[PDB]
Amino acid sequence: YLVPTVIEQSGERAFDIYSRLLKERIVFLVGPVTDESANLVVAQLLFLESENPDKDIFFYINSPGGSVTAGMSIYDTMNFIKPDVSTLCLGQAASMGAFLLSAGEKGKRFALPNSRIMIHQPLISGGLGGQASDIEIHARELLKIKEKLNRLMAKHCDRDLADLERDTDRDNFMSAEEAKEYGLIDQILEN
Amino acid sequence: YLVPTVIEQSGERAFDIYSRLLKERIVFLVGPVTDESANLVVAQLLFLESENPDKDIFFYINSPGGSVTAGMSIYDTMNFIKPDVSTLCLGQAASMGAFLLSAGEKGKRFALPNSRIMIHQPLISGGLGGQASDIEIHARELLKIKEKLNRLMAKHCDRDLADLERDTDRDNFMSAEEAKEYGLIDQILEN
Amino acid sequence: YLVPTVIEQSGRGERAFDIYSRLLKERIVFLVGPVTDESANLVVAQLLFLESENPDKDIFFYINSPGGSVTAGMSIYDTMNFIKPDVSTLCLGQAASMGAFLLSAGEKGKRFALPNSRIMIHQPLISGGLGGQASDIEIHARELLKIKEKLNRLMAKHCDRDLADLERDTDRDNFMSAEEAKEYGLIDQILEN
Amino acid sequence: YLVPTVIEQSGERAFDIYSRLLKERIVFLVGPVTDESANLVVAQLLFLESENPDKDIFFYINSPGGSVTAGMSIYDTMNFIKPDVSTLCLGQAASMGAFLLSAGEKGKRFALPNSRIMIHQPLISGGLGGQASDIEIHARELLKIKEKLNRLMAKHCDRDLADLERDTDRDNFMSAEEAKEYGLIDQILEN
Amino acid sequence: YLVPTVIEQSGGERAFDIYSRLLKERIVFLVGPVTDESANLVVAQLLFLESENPDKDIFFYINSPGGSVTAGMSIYDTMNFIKPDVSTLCLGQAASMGAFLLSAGEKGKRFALPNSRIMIHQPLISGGLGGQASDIEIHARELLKIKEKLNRLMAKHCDRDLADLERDTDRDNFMSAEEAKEYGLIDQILEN
Amino acid sequence: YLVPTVIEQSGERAFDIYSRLLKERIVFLVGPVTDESANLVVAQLLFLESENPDKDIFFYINSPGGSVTAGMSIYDTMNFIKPDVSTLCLGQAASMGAFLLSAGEKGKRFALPNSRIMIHQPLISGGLGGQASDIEIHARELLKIKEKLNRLMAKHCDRDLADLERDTDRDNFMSAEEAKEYGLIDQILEN
Amino acid sequence: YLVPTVIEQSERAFDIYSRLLKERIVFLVGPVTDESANLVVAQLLFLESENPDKDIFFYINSPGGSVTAGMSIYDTMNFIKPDVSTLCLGQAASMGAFLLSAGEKGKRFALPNSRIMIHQPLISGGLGGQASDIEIHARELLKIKEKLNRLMAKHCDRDLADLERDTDRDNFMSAEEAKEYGLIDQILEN
Amino acid sequence: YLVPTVIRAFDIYSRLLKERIVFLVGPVTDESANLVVAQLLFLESENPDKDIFFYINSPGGSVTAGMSIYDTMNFIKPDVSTLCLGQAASMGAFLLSAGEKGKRFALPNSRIMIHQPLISGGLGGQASDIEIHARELLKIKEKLNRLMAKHCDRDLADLERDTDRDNFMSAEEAKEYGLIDQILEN
Amino acid sequence: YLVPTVIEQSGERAFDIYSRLLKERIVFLVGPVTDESANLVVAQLLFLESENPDKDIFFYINSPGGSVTAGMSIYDTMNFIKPDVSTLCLGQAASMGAFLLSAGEKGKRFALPNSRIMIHQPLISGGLGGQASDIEIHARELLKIKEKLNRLMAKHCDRDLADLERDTDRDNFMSAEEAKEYGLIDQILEN
Amino acid sequence: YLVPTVIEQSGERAFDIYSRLLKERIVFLVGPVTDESANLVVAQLLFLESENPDKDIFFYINSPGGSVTAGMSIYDTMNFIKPDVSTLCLGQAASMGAFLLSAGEKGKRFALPNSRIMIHQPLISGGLGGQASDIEIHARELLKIKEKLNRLMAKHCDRDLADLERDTDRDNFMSAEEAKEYGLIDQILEN
Repeated sequence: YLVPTVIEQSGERAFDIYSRLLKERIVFLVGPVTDESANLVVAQLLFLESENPDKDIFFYINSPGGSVTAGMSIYDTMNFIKPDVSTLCLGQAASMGAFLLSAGEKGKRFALPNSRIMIHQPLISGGLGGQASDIEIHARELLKIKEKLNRLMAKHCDRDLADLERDTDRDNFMSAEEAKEYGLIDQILEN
Repeated sequence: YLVPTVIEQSGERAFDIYSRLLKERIVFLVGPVTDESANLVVAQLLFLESENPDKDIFFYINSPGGSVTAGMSIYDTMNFIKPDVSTLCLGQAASMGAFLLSAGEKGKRFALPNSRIMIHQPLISGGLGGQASDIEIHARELLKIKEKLNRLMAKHCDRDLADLERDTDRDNFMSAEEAKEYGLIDQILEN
Repeated sequence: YLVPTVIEQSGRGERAFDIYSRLLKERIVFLVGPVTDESANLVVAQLLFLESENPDKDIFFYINSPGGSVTAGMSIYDTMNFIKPDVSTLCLGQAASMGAFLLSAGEKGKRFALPNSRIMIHQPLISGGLGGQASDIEIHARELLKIKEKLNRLMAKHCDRDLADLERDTDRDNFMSAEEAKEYGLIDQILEN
Repeated sequence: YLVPTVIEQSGERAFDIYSRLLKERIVFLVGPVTDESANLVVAQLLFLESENPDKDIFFYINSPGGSVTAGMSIYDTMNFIKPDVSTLCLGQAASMGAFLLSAGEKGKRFALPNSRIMIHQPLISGGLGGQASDIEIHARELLKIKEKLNRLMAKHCDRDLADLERDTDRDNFMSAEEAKEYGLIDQILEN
Repeated sequence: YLVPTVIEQSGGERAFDIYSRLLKERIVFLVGPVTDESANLVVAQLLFLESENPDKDIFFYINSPGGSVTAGMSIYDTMNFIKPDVSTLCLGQAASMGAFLLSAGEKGKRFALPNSRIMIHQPLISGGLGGQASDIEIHARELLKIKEKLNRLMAKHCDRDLADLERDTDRDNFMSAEEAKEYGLIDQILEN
Repeated sequence: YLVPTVIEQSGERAFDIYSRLLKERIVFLVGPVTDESANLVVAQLLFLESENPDKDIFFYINSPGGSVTAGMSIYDTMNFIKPDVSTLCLGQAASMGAFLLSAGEKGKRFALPNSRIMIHQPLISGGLGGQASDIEIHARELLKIKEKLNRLMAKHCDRDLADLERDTDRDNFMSAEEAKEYGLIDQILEN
Repeated sequence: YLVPTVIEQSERAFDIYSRLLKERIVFLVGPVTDESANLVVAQLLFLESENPDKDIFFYINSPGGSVTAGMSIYDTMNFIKPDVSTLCLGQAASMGAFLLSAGEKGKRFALPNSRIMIHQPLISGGLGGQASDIEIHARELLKIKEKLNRLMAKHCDRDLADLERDTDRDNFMSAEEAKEYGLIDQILEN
Repeated sequence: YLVPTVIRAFDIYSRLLKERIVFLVGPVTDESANLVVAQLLFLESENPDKDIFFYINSPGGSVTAGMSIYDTMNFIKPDVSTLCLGQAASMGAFLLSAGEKGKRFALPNSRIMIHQPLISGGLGGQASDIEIHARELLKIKEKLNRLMAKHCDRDLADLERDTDRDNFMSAEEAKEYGLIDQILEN
Repeated sequence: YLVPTVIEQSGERAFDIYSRLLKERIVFLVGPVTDESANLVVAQLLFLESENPDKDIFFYINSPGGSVTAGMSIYDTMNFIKPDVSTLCLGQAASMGAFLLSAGEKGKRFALPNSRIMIHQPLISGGLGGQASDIEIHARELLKIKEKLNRLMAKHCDRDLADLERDTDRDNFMSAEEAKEYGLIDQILEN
Repeated sequence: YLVPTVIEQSGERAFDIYSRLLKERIVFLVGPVTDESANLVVAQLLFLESENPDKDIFFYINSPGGSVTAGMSIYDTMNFIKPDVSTLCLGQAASMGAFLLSAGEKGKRFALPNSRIMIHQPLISGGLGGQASDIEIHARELLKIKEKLNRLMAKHCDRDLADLERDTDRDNFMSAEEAKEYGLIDQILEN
């Protein structure tokens, strides 16, 4: 894709439109969460903290999910850095995208009216081949991740761990209103 | 493709021709609607609101359709931002392209005389594999999307939900005149 | 594979069979591997043939199958229930999915499993793809749910259990030993010697 | 697959089990309807008429559908030959399989209790490439086939053509009881 | 596919595959595409049947989408050469060379079943047209000669003008059994 | 390909050679007509109108054809914008390329002496799969497009619709002289 | 394909091609390959043994094939004592036309709508390797080209110069044109 | 392969079946396992008292397929003697050890390998599905070690150590371990 | 490939080496003639005419051939523009490359001593599939192109059309001396 | 690969390292000889002649061979331009690479001590398919090229044509010392 160039008035500085929005403390997570796309989010979050530790960071999420470890690098960076990270769901926040949406600062988690939010237990975090001993190890690691994600989700949503265990058993699709009632987001934007 | 470079008189500034048209508040949606192409539209819509919240934005659509969630990120951005988003159909506006065309500000939805506008119920928003329980969930989510799109279309067109349910059952191709009579567009441009 | 040839002794002469035709002569029908239109129709052809050879004698239906098509399995199932002779079922190796269904479909009191066999029951997967328009996907989703309910209902009947029990237990792949299948109600006895 | 061999008592004659059942006037249509599988059915129907024109022929159907022209070769052979062709649905009779099921002699069309019968308008009878003139021709031929199949179905079922046009619009799945009520079969066998 | 075996009663018993049994009754099937191999089997059967009985009719059952022109012409010339009349019957479909061979049956003995589909059209590629413009010219000329030959023989079969077949074979011309009868491709439509 | 850089004397400005020719109001349509290549032509046509609404735009066409909807986006832009769009055929103008050639301002449609111009009815505007009902819809849409293109061609050429229907039935190749006599172009350039 | 079985009264059950071989009919159908050519040779040798005096009927429906494979048939036809009559069904192209013309003079036939095509050979094998290897293979192909034109000219009672012109590019002939050319002697009708 | 005919005319494997010799050659599949079962059933009837000779040259295969053989061997009345030719690995070693105690043989240069099972089927889907398949694989692992330990007259703890990774044994080591009873020479 | 950068003394201007040679009025046609490579030649020829209509343009050809329509866009541009286009054969000028070589201004067509020039009738200008009617049309168009190319070649070479028809029947390879004697080039350069 | 950037002291000018070495009149031929890689060498040779017709050009060769026509474009350019072209073998000079090495100015052809020089008759200059008449033509053209290359090699090496015909029959590998004794190079560099 061709990324448009925009001019900032200050003299003038030419930006690509995403660098221009980063200047406004807007970080996008678009598409699958990968090591590379997650590390760019982390780099942007770290950079924005240095620019101004007190101002909010706006983390716009339009993602079907992705790697758990990659999503956790974002998650821990969001919680670590001093400035509040506000999260906004555009289009969809599914799987780790929903996790990172719910991970925003409480009171500053938003969704657009027709966005779709989906929460579910993790799938393969990696293949389970090799010997039964190797398969046992990877099955145990996946269960620990499953419990960790449900526990952190339950914390984000102010719900019991038992509720998240039921609700993430199979793909649980929610409207913005249902996500608000559930506790994944705080507000729904209109204008 | 090689994107031409044009010179803006002000000193001089060299733009690619799409960045030059963005300076005139023209945003293009060309080809399939994807997370990446939809997020560029959103980034441009957000940027243009900041530049001037009062001036109209011109959203030129030549698209066969694409992802619903990606199209909804555009749709909610169009409705959220203060400036009116005028929509123009070039070549075709099909599926989510027709939805976004109809989503323009009422009275400012345009089509060119020989453009083709097609509305239809959604197809797979994602595969339906796994167990019958998973297939049930995805079938239910697709039906909710189907109803949401028909409901929003009916609102755009000032028609009954029952009319959109009939008319989107199978691919419904319309000339610019038929789209105007239907309520998808307001005017047809000639000169 | 090369299927061995065996000689059946009759009066002053010998008939040469492949070993599976020889076992069919003893009223043994094998369902081995996936259930397909072709493998299911051979079972049906054998069941029909055996009923006529002797409507009163039991038929022995040996099952070693991971599952397969529901409609193909239902052609066997309805043939088993229709024909006059009792169809005894035996699980060798495994009876999974429609293989477990056909195992449980044997004549009550004559459903067997070998001691180390594995029996697995679960809700059906795709009976066919769900593409096309949302209207087509709705239709296929509804048909799959009707099949799901039909299979759980027939399973519950076979096992003398409540439909609610089969709905829980077939939600995800439910693996059972021969003893667990006997306690569940899928089989009646476990053979040893 | 290995087709078992069975011995007929008469001296003795060794048959494959399908030739043995043909001796009992049982003809199987299993799997897709193709030129080759349809011509075997025709060859068997012809052969059985010569053996005994007065005795019924039993046509066992377990088929997802197939070619219309191939199915029509069976259909016309069934109607032409003197002996009644009784039809039985095993597992499924879908598309042309349902057509041939309904084409059995009225009063002798059977289904097993858990069989599945599906009727629908035809899909591509052949690709529609080439020039718009060629596409027009193939579209017209497909519509003529569509009307012919609905008309013959309506005749088989003692229903109005308008009913079959509604009901074959999209895949219409029926239980044996629903097929009996519809008019596709006459009886449901149990024992 | 498994081809069933049937038993013929005679003076003893003989076991046939069902197609060899029908050949014994002078029924020759052309099913599926016309290829060198499928066409040569038809020719071998036509030659064999002439020798068995030169006076009795041969019944040539056609269910074919078309195929090679040269392969179809080997059948066509064999049909016309051998003494016994070759009656033709359309089952399912007779398209392209299948329709040609259907129309090539003995006049008065060309049949179709009521719901059969008969399609006539000009030939497509009889072979690729690559190489040099000189080679392409040659193959284009050969294809046009074949086109004219097929329309001329069709017009003869149908008792129509060559000009009519040239119009009607320009694009795929689908006909019901009734339309094929009116056109002149078949003589009768069977019902019972 | 490496696109040469040329220097414009004014100070100096370095252009790629196509941006340099755009500065002279020359727009190229080279190769297949796609959404992307058509939208660049539209962007250039819109840009040139803004630069000078009165001066002619020179639209150089060397194209085998392409998408109808993409070509129609160019076509409607050509007719909409105030400045005359002169069209020149280089090498070939086939299918939608011939349509856009004939769409130039009457009296300003040119071809080079050895160019090749080919007009024909459209092929598939999209596949015709699915159910016979879907195939009927797409066949009807293709016929409407066929009629629309012949009608607009007949208007461009000052011919009867009946003439274009004959002449576009199969690929109709024309020399520049034959295209001039037909009415697709007005003049043939030599020097 | 399923090859029908027929019963010969004498009973003996044959596949229909073995039944026609009993009548001294040998088929060459499809491409000429080492395997299909060797079956023709085996049948020609067998038939000479059964009766050295009776004609053999060699039915040809072939687009062409290998030259060496076709030459094994050709030399067998010329060697064995009984005349080999040749008939063109459908088509006789390339080596198929060569073998058609190779039939006994006066006994080369074609059916009325058959197509006969003669042309210079294409690659008898690839020409890779070094320029020295390419030179060798080019020379061998030219020798084959000359040999085929020379034998064709002999079959047709024409000058070598005529075959060199006429085989330059694919030369398609009707049965009548092949008869006038000299590839066949008669055209059968009934 | 062309299977020789020996003199009624038998193929050489049907001829050896007449001598109560059943071959398991190559991978254990549903189809190859069911032929062994069909042959074992057939031989029991031809003579319930005479030994059956089960010649094994197999790298392993499906557990469920191997268990159909295993249960048939234990069920039928006649003793099933087992002989290792070339190799008996994985389920092939299991079926070798499953022969009648005192009648399990190996040829001198044969190779016998025992190991825990690998995937009995893929582990995709949701973590809940992966948990189920991991549990089923562990139950199979324990069942195989338990039956192996019974065959070998060893503790379950010994088989759990020794099957952790591919454990290759000579015929002598397999005899000392308890997988076979004797080694044939002449 | 990495295209070297060279510095022009004037201040200094950095060019890629091909843009530097374009500044000297040298246009390269290297490799196959395609719509894209032909349009760059046309763009360069048009540009150079504007820079100086009187000075010669040097068109260096090292090409195996390519599309006829693409080559004709170059050919007509060469003949149209006022400045003489001198042509030089480097390595090879085959098929349309030989045509464009011979198309240079008479007296200014050059070849290097060990260059190879090959002339031949065209091959497929496009596939010949579809119906015999479509194949007839494409065969006729190819023959018209064949005659046009031989006629223009004969004009370039001052030979009879009959000579070019013989000589282009099969690939006709010529040394620079043979091409000079034939009439394809005027001179052979040495130093 | 990332091509390093180096700074030239003059103010400062940043070059990629190959453009920097071109400034020193060093032209590299690395890897296979293709139309594109050969034309860059030609462009560089032409450029360097213009910069200084009298100074030597250093042509560094590390090439396994390639196209003959492409190599001949270099060869004729080397011989045409006024400045001597010195050639140096690095790593290897095989096939046309050895030809171009031997083509350097007599007395200025160099090789590094452990370089490998291989001479051989050409392979396929293009495939030999089609008809025996086409194969004859291509075989004749290949033989003419073979003779031309041996003749030019013999001239370069001051040997008889008969010697090169023997020695190029099969791949003839030479050390730098053997190439010097043969006559392919004049000197071997050490320090």
